Amino acid sequence: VAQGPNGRALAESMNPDLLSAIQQHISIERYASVTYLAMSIWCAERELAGFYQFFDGEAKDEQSHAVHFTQYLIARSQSNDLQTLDAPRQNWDSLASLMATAFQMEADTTSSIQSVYALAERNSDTRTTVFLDPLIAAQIQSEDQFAYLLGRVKFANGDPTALLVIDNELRAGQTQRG
Amino acid sequence: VAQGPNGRALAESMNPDLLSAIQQHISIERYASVTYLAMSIWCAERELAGFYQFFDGEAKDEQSHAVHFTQYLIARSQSNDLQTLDAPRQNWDSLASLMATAFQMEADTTSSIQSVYALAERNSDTRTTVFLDPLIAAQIQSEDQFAYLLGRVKFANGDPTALLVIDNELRAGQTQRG
Amino acid sequence: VAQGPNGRALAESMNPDLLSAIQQHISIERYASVTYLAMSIWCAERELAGFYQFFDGEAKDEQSHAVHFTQYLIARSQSNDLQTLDAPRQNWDSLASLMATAFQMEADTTSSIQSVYALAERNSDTRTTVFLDPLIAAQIQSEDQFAYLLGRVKFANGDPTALLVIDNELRAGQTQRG
Amino acid sequence: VAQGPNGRALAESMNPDLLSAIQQHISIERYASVTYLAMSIWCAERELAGFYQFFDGEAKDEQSHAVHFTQYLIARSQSNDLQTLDAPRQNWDSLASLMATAFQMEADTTSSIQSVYALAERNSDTRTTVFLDPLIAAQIQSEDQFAYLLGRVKFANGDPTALLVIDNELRAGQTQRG
Ligand SMILES: [Cl-]
Ligand SMILES: [Cl-]
Ligand SMILES: [Cl-]
Ligand SMILES: [Cl-]
Ligand SMILES: [Cl-]
Ligand SMILES: [Cl-]
Ligand SMILES: [Cl-]
Ligand SMILES: [Cl-]
Ligand SMILES: [Fe+3]
Ligand SMILES: [Fe+3]
Ligand SMILES: [Fe+3]
Ligand SMILES: [Fe+3]
Ligand SMILES: [Fe+3]
Ligand SMILES: [Fe+3]
Ligand SMILES: [Fe+3]
Ligand SMILES: [Fe+3]
Ligand SMILES: [Fe+3]
Ligand code: NA
Ligand code: NA
Ligand code: NA
Ligand code: NA
Repeated sequence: VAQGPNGRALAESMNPDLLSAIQQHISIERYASVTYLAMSIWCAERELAGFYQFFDGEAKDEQSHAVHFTQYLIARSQSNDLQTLDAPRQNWDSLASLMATAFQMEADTTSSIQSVYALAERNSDTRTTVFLDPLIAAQIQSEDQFAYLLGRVKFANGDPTALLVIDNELRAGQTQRG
Repeated sequence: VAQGPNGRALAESMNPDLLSAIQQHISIERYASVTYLAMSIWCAERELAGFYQFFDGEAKDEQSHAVHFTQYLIARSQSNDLQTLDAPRQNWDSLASLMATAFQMEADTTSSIQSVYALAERNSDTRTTVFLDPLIAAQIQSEDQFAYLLGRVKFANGDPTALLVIDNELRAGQTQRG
Repeated sequence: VAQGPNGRALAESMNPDLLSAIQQHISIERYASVTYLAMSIWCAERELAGFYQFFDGEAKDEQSHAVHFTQYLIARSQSNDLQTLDAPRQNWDSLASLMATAFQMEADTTSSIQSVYALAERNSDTRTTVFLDPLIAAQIQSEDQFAYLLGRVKFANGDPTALLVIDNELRAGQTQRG
Repeated sequence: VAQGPNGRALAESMNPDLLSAIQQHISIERYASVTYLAMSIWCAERELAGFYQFFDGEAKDEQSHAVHFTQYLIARSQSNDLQTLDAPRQNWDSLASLMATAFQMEADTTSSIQSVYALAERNSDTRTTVFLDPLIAAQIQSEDQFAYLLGRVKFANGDPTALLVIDNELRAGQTQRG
């Protein structure tokens, strides 16, 4: 039995380029987390309590995704390399602009997973594609959800009354088409 | 064993300037109470039932704070001196203006506590600073809450539709960021 | 009513040096979080599942502390400034060495709070000292706990048998003197 | 409607090389089963009751996997061909050596699935890749688990005291990092 780079027994070696791609993706998940924290704060500063609660939870969930990836590297006997984390964006001129950035963040998270996926396929790493499959499925749901929240906020067309109604929807947990 | 000014056994004497400051602060709490009663009436007169219910409860809570201070003076064997109470402000041109006065009242209540606190520290009265600590903590929460209600009302920008939505939030007990 | 730097109604202005100190402390909490994540991974890589579970939870708790501070700045109508986050330490020669770093991290977290506390006192910011008081109390408990875990691991004196026993204690939730 | 090789209605023909690969893989699952039975006996002979119970269950689970594959061939209207089964390895000089063989058996089971998977992809057999996906996911978990048990036994470094502690973990059902 061979030992993997992290010292554990090695079921199958991993291409170093794929390993690097996964380590970078963990940073993307962590960056999504702190981005959603910054968004939660921006909303709290404007008394948009439902949006604050929503993004506070999204921040925690993205962190959980990052940890989920660290556990996969452990399971593959690969080294983790937790990286320096950039500061998030923190300023927006409107809730619609914030929601556009949020949607882009979600879509960019999927693109990162897709890039890891393509590298795993090039390397015939079926463990990794199988690991990623349910994460892509979750991303479809999150993209659908963020398109819903962004589209609903855009429909409000900057009317504070409409934004208060939507804020109350989010506080109540009404965050998807359902 | 010595007797304190109110006749009870005296654990430790209190500086008369500090005593006067606490008696004055009790009046501030009582004045906040009747101010919130006046605000509850103003809201009721305009059918803002959720704001009426909110301020009706705040009036009762501020009175409870006043009584809490009277009990501390009893516990310190100090005399209470219930003072003449000014009439509250009773007229506002808008709910936003009323909420600004409410926020100021809350902040001024904290300033009064802070002034008592500084005098207690100058007099090395650790019982009093310890007594006040949780009241300051409660004030932070109340200031955060009143900034939320004021900011949400200002966001409404005088639109009756938005103010009805917020009124219904308060009736439902949705009075904080959460 | 004045507006604070984050746009909300301002109960009382905050010294910019104190604000900067709180923003820096939030980074310390976030850095403790990612440090404990790195420690959880190191333990998982060596099959120390109880230590992995312990530090996984500590990472989540430190993040919660960071968010708690961001909410205080919101409550004070002060701007948040989420900073770039350094990469954590990730390599240790032994569990005893890891636990020494963990204890130091906990003690350094308290020192950071103490530094903010002293600045608040210099500025007569009683809201901030009151906010910090229960966090210092929690730090005493965490320092006591980490001294217990470190001391118990050192008592094991590198014997794998003893470290397996302690690992099982942590998995069972036996993490303090009790 | 066409009839498949096993006589049932045929949804889509299967490449004979892929069929042979699946039939061979069923033998690999059956061989893993009897290997884990032999390991359970080796442990029972040395009073390692927790390891005996663990491998007794693994033997049953691997047999269930074999049957699961036989049901897939039935579902595809393909013939099953249950093969002669080699005798398992039965002798080891130490528990660490046994656990190394167990880890290798688990990794080799995954390699067999991976080989079937690659053949299905070459043949555009999407039913088979979909069938195998959750089995690969289960293999990741089993490899992580066996790396944990092997690594924990190696950490014991042949100390009977440590091996008794781990034996008791397994008897209690503590068989993974968790
Ligand atoms: Cl908007
Ligand atoms: Cl951006
Ligand atoms: Cl208004
Ligand atoms: Cl006034
Ligand atoms: Cl050690
Ligand atoms: Cl260090
Ligand atoms: Cl051994
Ligand atoms: Cl062998
Ligand atoms: Fe994510
Ligand atoms: Fe996401
Ligand atoms: Fe009060
Ligand atoms: Fe008050
Ligand atoms: Fe206290
Ligand atoms: Fe902390
Ligand atoms: Fe800590
Ligand atoms: Fe199997
Ligand atoms: Fe298996
Ligand atoms: Na409107
Ligand atoms: Na309207
Ligand atoms: Na021992
Ligand atoms: Na021993």
